[PDB]
Amino acid sequence: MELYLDTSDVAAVKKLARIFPLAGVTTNPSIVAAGKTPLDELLPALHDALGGKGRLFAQVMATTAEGMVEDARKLRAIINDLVVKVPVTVEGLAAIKMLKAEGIPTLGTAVYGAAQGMLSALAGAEYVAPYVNRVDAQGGDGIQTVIELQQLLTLHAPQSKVLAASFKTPRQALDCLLAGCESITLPLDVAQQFITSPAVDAAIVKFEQDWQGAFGRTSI
Amino acid sequence: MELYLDTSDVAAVKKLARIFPLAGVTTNPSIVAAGKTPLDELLPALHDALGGKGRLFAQVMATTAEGMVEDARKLRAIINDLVVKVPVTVEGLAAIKMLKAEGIPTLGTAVYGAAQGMLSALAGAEYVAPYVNRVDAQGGDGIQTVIELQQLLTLHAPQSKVLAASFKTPRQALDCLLAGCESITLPLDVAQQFITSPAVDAAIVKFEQDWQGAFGRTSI
Amino acid sequence: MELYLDTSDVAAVKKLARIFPLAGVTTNPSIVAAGKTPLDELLPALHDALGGKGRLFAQVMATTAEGMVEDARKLRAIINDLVVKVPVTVEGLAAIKMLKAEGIPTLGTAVYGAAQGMLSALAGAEYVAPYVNRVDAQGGDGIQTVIELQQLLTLHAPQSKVLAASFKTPRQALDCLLAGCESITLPLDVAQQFITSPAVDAAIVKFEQDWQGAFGRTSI
Amino acid sequence: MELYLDTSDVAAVKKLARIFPLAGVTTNPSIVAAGKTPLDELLPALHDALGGKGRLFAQVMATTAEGMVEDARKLRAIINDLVVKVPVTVEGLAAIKMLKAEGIPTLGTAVYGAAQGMLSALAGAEYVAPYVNRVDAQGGDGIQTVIELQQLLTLHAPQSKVLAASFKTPRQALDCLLAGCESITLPLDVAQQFITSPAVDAAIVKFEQDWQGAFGRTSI
Amino acid sequence: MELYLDTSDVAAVKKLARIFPLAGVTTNPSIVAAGKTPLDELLPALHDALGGKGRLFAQVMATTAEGMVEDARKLRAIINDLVVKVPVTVEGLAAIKMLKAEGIPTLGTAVYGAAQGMLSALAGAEYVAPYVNRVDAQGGDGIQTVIELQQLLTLHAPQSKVLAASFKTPRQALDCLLAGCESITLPLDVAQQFITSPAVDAAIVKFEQDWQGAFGRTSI
Amino acid sequence: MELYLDTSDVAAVKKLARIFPLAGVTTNPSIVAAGKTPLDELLPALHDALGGKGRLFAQVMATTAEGMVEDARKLRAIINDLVVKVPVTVEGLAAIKMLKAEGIPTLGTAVYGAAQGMLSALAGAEYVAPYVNRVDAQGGDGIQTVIELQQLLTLHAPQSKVLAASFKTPRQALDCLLAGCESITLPLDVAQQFITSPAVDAAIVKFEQDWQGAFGRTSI
Amino acid sequence: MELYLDTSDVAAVKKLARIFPLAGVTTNPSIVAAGKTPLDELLPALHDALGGKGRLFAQVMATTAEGMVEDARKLRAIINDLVVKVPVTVEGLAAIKMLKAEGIPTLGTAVYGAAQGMLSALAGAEYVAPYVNRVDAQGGDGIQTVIELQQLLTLHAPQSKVLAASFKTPRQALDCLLAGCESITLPLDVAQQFITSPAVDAAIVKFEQDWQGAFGRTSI
Amino acid sequence: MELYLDTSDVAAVKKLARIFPLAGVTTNPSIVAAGKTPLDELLPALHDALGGKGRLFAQVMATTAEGMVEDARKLRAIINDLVVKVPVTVEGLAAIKMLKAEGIPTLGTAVYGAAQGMLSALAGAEYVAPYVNRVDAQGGDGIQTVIELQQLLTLHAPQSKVLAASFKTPRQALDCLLAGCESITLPLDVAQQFITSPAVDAAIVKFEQDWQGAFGRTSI
Amino acid sequence: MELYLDTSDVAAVKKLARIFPLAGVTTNPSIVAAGKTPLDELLPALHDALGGKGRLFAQVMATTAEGMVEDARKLRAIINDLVVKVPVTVEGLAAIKMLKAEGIPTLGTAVYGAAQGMLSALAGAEYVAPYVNRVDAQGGDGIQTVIELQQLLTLHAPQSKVLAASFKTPRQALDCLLAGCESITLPLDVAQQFITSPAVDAAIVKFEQDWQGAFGRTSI
Repeated sequence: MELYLDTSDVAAVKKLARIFPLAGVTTNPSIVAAGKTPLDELLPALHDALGGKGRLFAQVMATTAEGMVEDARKLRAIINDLVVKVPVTVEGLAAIKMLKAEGIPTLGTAVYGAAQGMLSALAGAEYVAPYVNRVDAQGGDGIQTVIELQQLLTLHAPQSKVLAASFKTPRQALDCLLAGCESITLPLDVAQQFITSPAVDAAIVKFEQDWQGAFGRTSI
Repeated sequence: MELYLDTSDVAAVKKLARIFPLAGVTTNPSIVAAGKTPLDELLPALHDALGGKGRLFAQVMATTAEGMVEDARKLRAIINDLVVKVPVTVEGLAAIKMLKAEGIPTLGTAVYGAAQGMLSALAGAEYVAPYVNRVDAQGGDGIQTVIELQQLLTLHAPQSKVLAASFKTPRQALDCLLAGCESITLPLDVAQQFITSPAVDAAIVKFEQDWQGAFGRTSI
Repeated sequence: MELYLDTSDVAAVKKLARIFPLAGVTTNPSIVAAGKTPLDELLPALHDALGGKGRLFAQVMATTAEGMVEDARKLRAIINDLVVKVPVTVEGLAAIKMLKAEGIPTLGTAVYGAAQGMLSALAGAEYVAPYVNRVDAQGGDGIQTVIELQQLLTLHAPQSKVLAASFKTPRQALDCLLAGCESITLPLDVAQQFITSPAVDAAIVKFEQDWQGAFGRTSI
Repeated sequence: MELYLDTSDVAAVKKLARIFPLAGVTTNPSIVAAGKTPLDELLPALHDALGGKGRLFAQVMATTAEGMVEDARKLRAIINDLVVKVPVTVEGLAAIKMLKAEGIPTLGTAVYGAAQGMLSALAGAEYVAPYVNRVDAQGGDGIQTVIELQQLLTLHAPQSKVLAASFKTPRQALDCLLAGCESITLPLDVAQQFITSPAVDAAIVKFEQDWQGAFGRTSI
Repeated sequence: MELYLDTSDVAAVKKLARIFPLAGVTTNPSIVAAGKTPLDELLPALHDALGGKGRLFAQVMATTAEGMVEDARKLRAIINDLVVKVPVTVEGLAAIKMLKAEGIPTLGTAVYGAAQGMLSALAGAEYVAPYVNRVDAQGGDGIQTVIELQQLLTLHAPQSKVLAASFKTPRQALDCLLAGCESITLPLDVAQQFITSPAVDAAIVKFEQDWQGAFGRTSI
Repeated sequence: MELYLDTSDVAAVKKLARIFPLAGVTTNPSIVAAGKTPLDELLPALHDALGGKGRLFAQVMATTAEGMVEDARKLRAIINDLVVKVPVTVEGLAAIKMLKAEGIPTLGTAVYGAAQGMLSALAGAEYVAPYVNRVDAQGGDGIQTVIELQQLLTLHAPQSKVLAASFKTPRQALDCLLAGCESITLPLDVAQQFITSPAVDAAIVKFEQDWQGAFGRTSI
Repeated sequence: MELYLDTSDVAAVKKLARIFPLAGVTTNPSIVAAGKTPLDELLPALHDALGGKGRLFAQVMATTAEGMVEDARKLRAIINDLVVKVPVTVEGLAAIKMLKAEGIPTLGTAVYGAAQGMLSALAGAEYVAPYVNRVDAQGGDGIQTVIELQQLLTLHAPQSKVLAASFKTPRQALDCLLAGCESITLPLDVAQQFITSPAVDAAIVKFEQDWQGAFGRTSI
Repeated sequence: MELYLDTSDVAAVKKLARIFPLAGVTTNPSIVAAGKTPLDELLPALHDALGGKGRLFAQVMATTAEGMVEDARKLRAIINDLVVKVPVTVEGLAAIKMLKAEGIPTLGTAVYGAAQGMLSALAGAEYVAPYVNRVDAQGGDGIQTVIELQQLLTLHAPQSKVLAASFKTPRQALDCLLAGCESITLPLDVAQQFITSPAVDAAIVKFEQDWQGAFGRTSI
Repeated sequence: MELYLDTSDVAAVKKLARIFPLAGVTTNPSIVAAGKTPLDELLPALHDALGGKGRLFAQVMATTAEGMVEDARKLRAIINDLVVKVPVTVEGLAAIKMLKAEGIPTLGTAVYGAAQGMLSALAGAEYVAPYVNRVDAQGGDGIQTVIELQQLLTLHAPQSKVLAASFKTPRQALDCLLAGCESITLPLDVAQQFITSPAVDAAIVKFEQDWQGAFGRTSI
């Protein structure tokens, strides 16, 4: 399993990198924009925050296949372990094919349907990123879309992975993991919710009280 | 997965060949008739449009097995590596057996039922093409027919593939791919609908807006 | 059950009114445009084609609730038995509420999700029209959307009906009827596919041959 | 439940009328042709064979709606209370509407699909007859068609009944009855198989043997 | 619910009549033979064993419908609350119809299939008795047969009841009751197994021990 | 259906009251705090924003039952149509009983499990509010919790309603509505997402373009 | 997959051997009798009709195990590639064991239950032939029996194959193939129904018309 | 598959050993008692009845582990291929561990629940024998118990087999075999029922009559 | 499978170690407290009670990652084959990573949700212990949490095992084992319930009696 954070918050990555077993960080244009730091600075900072390891993802902005290939080269020049995110559009599919021929790894992003996602894998994308919450938000069934996508890759493009993205609640991310997605990228709030629990905290308090009751101390 | 277009539109094939990872082009008599170009012109033009590679399919017209074998030879003389489509009828089954012995690859076409389709595979067809929408349109269940056919081939003729055909909506094609079909042929309209999305377009607009807001341009 | 045709083709309505038990005709802005005939001419012509009876639907064009109410009154002034189609948007929902207060019947249209649909019913729409094929075409599950919508209306707004729309194959329409939709509108092509079948034609030919064999005529 | 025989064999009807609780007899053109007896003789002979009661069904032969209406009149003159079978075609639907207005009961016959069958009920048919075995024989799913049709009638035309027809095995007829069909018509062979059983015969032999062993006779 | 014992053991009936809420006793020719007491003696003895109440069942032995009607009259003359068991055969169905006309209540017995059973209800039988264990014993699915039969009566003959019979294990009888059978007849061994339990006995022993431990007595 | 907003944002309620068919507004202590307006001002302001109608909900703050009853009376006096939210704790249940006897309507809030929810209804609560997203966020299954709660109320307290609350995505709210919840309260973000759609927006654009094409204007 | 015909009709075998990929022909005592030709003439004639190849099956007639072994040797002396059908009875199972020891291949026939079938496989039969339609006809569920039998062989005797037999409709045979039977024997009527379809015929007519329309001939 | 008889009836074993492919015979204390022959005579007699081969099972009688080990050694010395049945109790589990360490094969018997059964396998038992009918008879679900036991062994102790025991009807035994049990022991009555059938008998009669009809004899 | 006891009751462990095939003993702070014996004395006593073998588990008490590492080393210093239980919190996950690097085996404890559990495995924990009954007791679904966890480990962290913990009834433990947990820890009461049964006791009593009746003794 590859666990990613979906963020441009370098300090938060550093903090969480000692907690979670992170595979790296994913970005998208909005996430990059929120942090107000250009990629030529952000990407090496994230690399450092991870402990000088991990895989980064960053997205092309161009609207032609040729322009997207140019963007991909620029991104790959910034840092070594970098997968290029390409929106799965007409021009984006064409770009994914060209990038396959050139040996630049890609992720098919902005996926709102299973067939669209499968096409990006067949075209050469190593990862396919459905926008789970966006599908939920717009009156669809994001988890069903993930289940279908994962089925398509398993059947038809088994070397490609689902990288599930776009979460507002832990349950969405859990459901993606149960569907078999081999990679996932979490926003910071959902990531933290996985490891915050009133039930767990209460269990620990009770253990401490019992221990103190028996031994007159809270330590071994 | 082998992804085909179901078309005689040479210019459309050239355009989409740089977008999709195409395995080739399928034709049938109505499709060839629509484009008004005879096979001896059309098939080389398709081969060219694909980039001088790919797998073409064309259908016999004769009604006797011996006639169908003669047609198969004529078609193979036009395209030496073409796969010959044979309707799965009494004489069509007889022809498929003869063509197996002769070493000419076949597809069993005009399949409206699973058992009919299985029989064509057992006779030697490398592909079996159910007419999904035609079964749907005539008050049956095209997807159920495909599921059954796929089950039969998996159980009883695993060297043969389903090449699902006849589509009016992306959902039909998606369902066939979910059912495990190892090949599919799409009409131009359905193919384009897979990679056309208001939701995807809006996501990209938003990414551009957010990028511009931060950095004053929509280029990397 | 209310069976509608989804068309501006007056002659085809007259032809099919004899065959189907039609409740009326639905239109939308594209359908009206395709027919080239403005509503003040079209709607009376449809009324006549139906045999001077039936229910007609036509859609507002304005983008503000006030403007939509003005359109509704205009539309109602053309034709007595007219239900006004209102797009289920922010301003559309506002208009549906106002039209309920005024006692003008409405249909909530351009529905791509069940919750959106249900909201239009709660706001006062007598009908809710999911765009089945458009949901299918954009990588969703139009039939699942219809099942959900119908469930919501049955549970929460049982005085409102689904009027299923947007079809490319009989199977979609069949699946909507099986889901319990109490009204449906068919394009001409799908409507005619319901009632023309090679299997049925062949059965009737066989009957005629057997009758001729025994009695030496094909008539009673 | 209304149980019919599907036959032109007058002597067989008389025999089975004392065994089964028959509601009447259905015919179709092939069945009438098989017995070589014209309708004006056959239908009164059937009515007699049933005990001068019961409901008879016979099919029109004309191909225009007006012709079918004329046939219906002719059939009703032979048997005043007969139910007229009309193939569910374009002209057949038109005829069913006309016959509804005239007050002549109809059955919509030659139904190979659920939606086709539903349309006949909505047009006025009191019964709808799917051809179960014919759908089975042609690579479909007859029982699934019946289940769908029954669902449609229950939802959308509950005053109309399914009269399931066309059987090669008791299992098909059983499945139709389990599906909720409120009427059925059996060929003689299937009907007799329901009430013929090696297991039942052996049970009775054993009862007789046991009785004789104790009491020295096989009479009460 | 009507709970019957399937026996000719008068003393056992008396014993169990104060334990179970019995509706009566069923017999068949083998059961009668085992007890070596003719019906003219057995039936009044059973009536007495029940406490001078309850419903009895006894089976005809004749092989013609006319003979079965004669037997039925003889049986009804023996005792008032008597339902006549008729094997569901060709002649048995004919007899059931005649007995309906004459107002003598019947049960359709020796039922090994759902359709056969349903026919006996339609013919007039108030009860239908499938031979559950016999169907199981001969490589069928007795419980499935009961489920199907109960479905047929519920749908098609709701005034008739299933009287489930022929048991070797409580689980069979339980499964019949869960399927909705409104009457059942138990052999003595299975009846007793329902109310014999090592777990129950152990629970009671433990209650007694606890009580003695607290109060020094085993009584209130 | 009763549709609430879950907010203290008076201006936002005023805006959305003309869009949605609101039953009223729910508050909780955090939501009230975020607005920084005390209830004795907020509740009349919300009443007015709704159009001087609707039902408001507010939560007690005391931790003893007697304290909670005092809170209840105080809240009721601020505005007529006011249902008192009581946390389903030990003291909360005691307070709900007391409030039933006084005839003050209550809602049992802070529900994280079905049995807890049911108990509040049995004690007299008219509504029970599961915290769907909170259950999801802490590693449980919020929707399953709602399904079970709804089942318990339908079986055991059918006079009580589920008022589903706590949402981060439209899909959660939809799933609650599908589960049968007869009331729901939405945060502003989720409410707005129900009626925001790129697909709907694009549909309306296309209509406008088609209309303009035919008629030379975008109005009727 | 092994596809057999179940027939004694030599000319029909020769005709169909050209069309189907036949593994051989099965016979039973009734089939042989119907053809009027004794086995010592029939079996060589079938061999020739198949093209001097294929596997033949014929059934013993004796009622003792010793007699069945004598029949098997006689049958094997007629034809080299011959599998001896043995009824799965007490003496049949004894014979199957003896024939295994002698190295004569067997098929366990007249199977009406899964356990009975499995026993024949365990005793040494290479094939087990359930009588699908006979189970259906006598009020059972022949397909359920086949599913169970196939499960038993897969689990407990995987070297043995189901050879599904006894068919009145294509659907039964289809369902057996879907259940995973690795061999099947078809009567002539059902075999031919698989490969003749009004829908298929109509498709090929349309192709021919469209081709003629464009190219002014119906040939390539 | 290992097929056992559950009996002490030597003559019956001799008879059935030539019919069924037996793996051997199981005994228990009650079955041994019923035969009134001590094990030191019975076990060699059974060995001979099987043909001087096969695997025998016999149960310890001691109630301490040490006692049970002594019983085990004694049983093993009577006959080579002997598996020792040990009741899965507190002392039985202890004995099973000890017998594993000594290399004496065991079966864990008197199993009435899946977890109990699993524990015996983990302790070293090669077989685990659930008492299917006893669980059924005491108001539980024997087949479900077997399904769960089989699941536990497959997951957690795959070297161990279920040896399903305790049967009153063929259906119980069939259901165990369908659940995957790799061994089974049948009482004589149930064993015989597997291979007794009125339907099979009637099939063979009909064959004989048809053969006689054509050929003037009942032999080949 | 690894079977543990969840206890600090040294004498009970010694007693049960000869009955069950134990892998060792688990403790937690409450269980240790309950025994009133410090770890430095308890853990060697438990080692001895197991027979000087097996694996022990004990929990850290510190709240920082650095403190938890210090505790881990302290615990390893007491007992050789000891796995350190670490609560799956923020600091716990950090500690699990550190302990993985150092090669000290860990178990991720206090797991109330599947994703939380999976994270601990990904961080390096060899075992993950969901608190089954604690989840059940707080209104969740402990078994569903275990099913989800086991799926997550199987898919995403197959080297890690579920060690199911926290039981009030055998059914919970059984359900965890059915879910495929590869290790489990039982409290004493549940462990003993698995292997004590009135039904089993009664069976053995009846065996003894039958044996007595035949052989005039209860022993082999």
